Amino acid sequence: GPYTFVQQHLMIGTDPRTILKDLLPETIPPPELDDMTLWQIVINILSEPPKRKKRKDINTIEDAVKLLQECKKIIVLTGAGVSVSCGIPDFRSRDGIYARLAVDFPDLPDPQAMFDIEYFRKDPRPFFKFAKEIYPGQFQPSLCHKFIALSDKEGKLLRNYTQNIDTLEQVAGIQRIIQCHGSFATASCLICKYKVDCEAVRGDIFNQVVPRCPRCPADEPLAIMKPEIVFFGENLPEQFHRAMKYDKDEVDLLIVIGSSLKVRPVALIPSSIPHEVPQILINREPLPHLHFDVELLGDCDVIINELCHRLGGEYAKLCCQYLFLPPNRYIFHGA
Amino acid sequence: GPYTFVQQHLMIGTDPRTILKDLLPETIPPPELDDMTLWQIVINILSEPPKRKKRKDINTIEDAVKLLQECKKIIVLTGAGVSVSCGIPDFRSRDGIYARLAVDFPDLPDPQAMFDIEYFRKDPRPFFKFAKEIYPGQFQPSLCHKFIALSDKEGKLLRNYTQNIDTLEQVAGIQRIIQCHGSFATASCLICKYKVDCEAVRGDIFNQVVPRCPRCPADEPLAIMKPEIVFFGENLPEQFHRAMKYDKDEVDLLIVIGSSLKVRPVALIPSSIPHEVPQILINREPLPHLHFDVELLGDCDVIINELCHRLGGEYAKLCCQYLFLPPNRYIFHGA
Ligand SMILES: C[C@H]1CN(C)c2ccc(-c3cccc(C(F)(F)F)c3)nc2N1C(=O)Nc1cccc(-c2cnco2)c1
Ligand SMILES: C[C@H]1CN(C)c2ccc(-c3cccc(C(F)(F)F)c3)nc2N1C(=O)Nc1cccc(-c2cnco2)c1
Ligand SMILES: CS(=O)(=O)NCCC1CCN(c2ncnc3cc(C(N)=O)sc23)CC1
Ligand SMILES: CS(=O)(=O)NCCC1CCN(c2ncnc3cc(C(N)=O)sc23)CC1
Ligand SMILES: [Zn+2]
Ligand SMILES: [Zn+2]
Repeated sequence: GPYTFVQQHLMIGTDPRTILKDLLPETIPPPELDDMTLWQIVINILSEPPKRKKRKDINTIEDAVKLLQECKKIIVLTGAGVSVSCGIPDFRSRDGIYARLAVDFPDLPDPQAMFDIEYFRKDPRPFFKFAKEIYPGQFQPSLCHKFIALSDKEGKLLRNYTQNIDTLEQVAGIQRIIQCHGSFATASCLICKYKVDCEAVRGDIFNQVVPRCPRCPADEPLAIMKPEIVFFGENLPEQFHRAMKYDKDEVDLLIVIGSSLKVRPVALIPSSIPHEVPQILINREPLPHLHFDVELLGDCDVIINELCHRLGGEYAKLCCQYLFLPPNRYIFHGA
Repeated sequence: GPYTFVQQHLMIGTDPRTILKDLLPETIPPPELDDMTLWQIVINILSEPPKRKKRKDINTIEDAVKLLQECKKIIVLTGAGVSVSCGIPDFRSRDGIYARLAVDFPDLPDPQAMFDIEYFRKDPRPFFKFAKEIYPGQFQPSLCHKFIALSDKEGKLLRNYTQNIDTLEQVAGIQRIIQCHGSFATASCLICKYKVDCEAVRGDIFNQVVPRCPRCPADEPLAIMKPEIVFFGENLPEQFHRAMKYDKDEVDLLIVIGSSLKVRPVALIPSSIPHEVPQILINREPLPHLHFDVELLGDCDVIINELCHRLGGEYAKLCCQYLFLPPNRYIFHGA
């Protein structure tokens, strides 16, 4: 029911054009279109039946833990949601950086400029102020991170595709990781591409000083050490495609945790795997554009805590009240 | 999707017990039940498939005006919604009388006491203060009223079952009317049941003086002229049943305008007629417990205005921009 989604955004006063930024990436709709028209376009896209239909023999949280404890070769997709409890708000939320743009980053014109290679070459001052906010060694991994880490110890994790750049998966000790939009783990020079570790550059950044390449000529200004995050203008990591090529025909369980799935390439994964592969959702809010077999709604940690409790054994040792909506929705604390 | 309904009420902090007042009338759930349990009961009831399923060959507003201009023998159900534009808020809304109870009616214990025969016999002072607020000859009928009036002139109206007591249907000139919860049209004495017209008692009420029976002994206190509104403790008008007995097998089109359909006996009508009879909804908000073939959402007058415009002819002379949600929902101004 895309009604709820549209009505919700109609009273809030959302620009439908920015919604279409997600629904139609790599397409700029003409500026002559009025907002009443843009909204009907939005609706027309969401109301289209999804590629991958829901498996009807899979519905309950009981079904979910069964699949969890039985399945090897699991794929987990994680977004900004798994880190909010750690102290990092979604960039797109009200206490996030995009909404804080005029407050703390008046130099930046767009939210896009924060991760635009063309702006960064012009002026990297605002990126490194932000980098100090979410720098490794300031936040502890959430229960979700540790959960994923445990599944990897247990040999169940085919891959964790994460959208996060906070490198918490690193800290949590998750091995089989794929960071789609890169991470703060390393930093390369724009010029000579000399690579280095994050814990090194930490000091330079924590003291508001821009890291430059120790090997380049100091005359060079573009000699800057940039954390290997995928900026606008830059290509995706080629390992994503190499990983996804194999994974799609070996995955037997897909778990989406704490992601809106608004942003490619991760957003494409649920409809790029075999339709008989069970898909489970763990999120604060349901998704309008995709159908999942089991939908667990609320605080991601709260939900993982329940499953960990249910799975018992090793998973229970991680532990620090729902409503059932037939046939496959659950409401936990959170919305 | 009863999810939207439940989540909406969970953040607002609604007592699920008062929801169950509607979902389970004539059943008082035991007081030992905690609210988490009461909510799952609510969900369990709403998630039950409705008696009358939706006709799939009927979906659009084009389908709606076709049915409207083709059908004779039409049944229209109207609730508090058709009168809000006239100046009478829903009793259950924030500017309504139930929420104004502590402000303007501190004598009243319950909202129920306002229309409880046992309280009225104790103390009719608060009922007549309220009666002066919504008394006939203070509000003009809405576009919806006039619309229904026109359908009745045209011979299309089998019946208008209204929940309203404001008697605006009277003012609008609607003939084939059934006032399920009674109306201010007449007033009878509790004792001798001597009947009288409203425009008479107007003066007594407008001057905060209680009307008493001119024929009873003045010694009698219960000699009071009460507007023949159906109070708690009293039976429904027997004409409702007499009307519904015939109507259910002669109705070919059912229109619900401006009603939540929370309250019996009108709430029962959509599931008490043949399932092949097309049902159309005109309301500010969709209904969780019932399925309609076409759902027109927004300000009731705004919607009727569109249909009147479309129907042309006589209906257009009543006239004083939507979004389509496939396959059968429309969003107008209002929510
Ligand atoms: C409201 C209808 C008819 N109207 C309202 C339109 C008027 C204009 C456009 C339109 C024109 C130029 C460019 C675009 C653009 F796609 F947004 F770039 C849209 N699209 C639509 N409409 C669309 O449905 N457009 C549209 C555009 C792109 C994708 C889809 C679509 C709908 N379901 C799957 O894909 C639909
Ligand atoms: C949560 C389940 C099991 N639990 C949670 C319950 C625990 C207690 C009750 C219950 C006990 C006594 C009285 C009532 C009362 F019906 F509310 F009065 C409910 N009902 C339910 N439950 C119900 O589903 N109760 C219930 C009560 C009345 C109607 C329905 C129903 C569900 N679908 C159509 O009707 C369901
Ligand atoms: C979109 S791109 O390919 O050009 N790369 C540009 C940068 C992206 C980084 C990932 N994105 C996020 N967006 C919103 N919230 C969050 C919270 C995060 C966290 N705790 O790590 S990352 C994140 C998007 C931008
Ligand atoms: C429920 S009953 O059988 O015992 N009869 C008691 C009184 C009912 C009268 C009808 N009800 C309403 N409820 C909420 N809003 C409104 C707005 C109205 C209007 N403009 O006339 S009537 C109304 C309910 C109570
Ligand atoms: Zn260099
Ligand atoms: Zn009398």
